[PDB]
Amino acid sequence: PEMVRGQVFDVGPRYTNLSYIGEGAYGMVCSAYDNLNKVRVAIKKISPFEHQTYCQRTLREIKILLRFRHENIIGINDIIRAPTIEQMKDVYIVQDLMETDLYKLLKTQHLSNDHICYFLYQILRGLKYIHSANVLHRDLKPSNLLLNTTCDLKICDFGLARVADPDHDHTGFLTEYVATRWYRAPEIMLNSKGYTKSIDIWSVGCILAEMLSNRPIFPGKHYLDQLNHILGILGSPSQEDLNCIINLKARNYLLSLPHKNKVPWNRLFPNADSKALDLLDKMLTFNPHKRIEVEQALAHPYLEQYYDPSDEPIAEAPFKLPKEKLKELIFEETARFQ
Ligand SMILES: NOC[C@H]1O[C@@H](n2cnc3c(N)ncnc32)[C@H](O)[C@@H]1O
Repeated sequence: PEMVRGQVFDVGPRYTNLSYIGEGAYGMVCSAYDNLNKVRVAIKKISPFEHQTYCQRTLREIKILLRFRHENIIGINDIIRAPTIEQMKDVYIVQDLMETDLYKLLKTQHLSNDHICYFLYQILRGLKYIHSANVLHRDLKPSNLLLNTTCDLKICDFGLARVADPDHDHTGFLTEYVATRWYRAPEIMLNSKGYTKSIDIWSVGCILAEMLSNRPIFPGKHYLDQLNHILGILGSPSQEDLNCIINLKARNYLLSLPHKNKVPWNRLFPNADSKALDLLDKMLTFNPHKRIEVEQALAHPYLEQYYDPSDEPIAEAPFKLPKEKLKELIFEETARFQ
């Protein structure tokens, strides 16, 4: 087998001329020439079989991406693995080669307002389809938004995704660990398991703010710091919004804080389009029940140059174990590519 940066990368002979792109916790990413389609592709090596959590996330990613078909969601073109479960140690996911991701782009590039608008449109168009499938992405952030050289945007990494379950969303204070810290909605720390679609809208609002300034809006230094940053900008929640939190530990924590004033969005983002800031405010609303939903966000005036509900498709078929069963499930889910 071919080897890249000291790693077995067993993809031949369809895929040749490999180039290292980036790493993961149990996964290297390379580009490769697809000798059948005569184009360069991205290939992700995944080695999850030693750990049941890894197998969980791998199965979620594969199952969701194989069922979704949308212009703003990365597709799986091919899956490479050994012909038998016994010989299967790694799985390789082949995808369209994307030039960059929004994380890397924001490190060095200022976005025009036209780019911000277009990127946001595409994020929300993809999210409309995800949510229409009753799925929550649950880890939206700039590094999970891939971009090609013409700025087509595709959402990736569904390894943390779940089927929405709003009836079983409530939990206690300071227990929950959903999404990546900077993109985590305030209720995750207060009373929510992150099983409602509003969790993803919050993340999108954080991404929009980061597109406006190239810095994360709520850069909590650790898990407990995150709510400090959110409330330092949004200000103290209203009585009505506190009354919506029945859990006493969560409500009394908020009541224990000194009063904080809202920081106006236009003071934080003095160069931003006022329509963008109006939409930002609606996505970064403290109360998740008052928070804008994805179809309302698409219809917001900021996006009027792009909005077209007939061209914002929804999913046809919404979604309604020891590592050994999970390996067998991954083997079965990848069979169609043999
Ligand atoms: N993904 O995490 C490790 C590295 O792989 C990159 N990547 C993941 N999928 C990719 C894809 N389809 N096309 C191009 N690059 C990709 C990601 O941008 C990061 O730099």
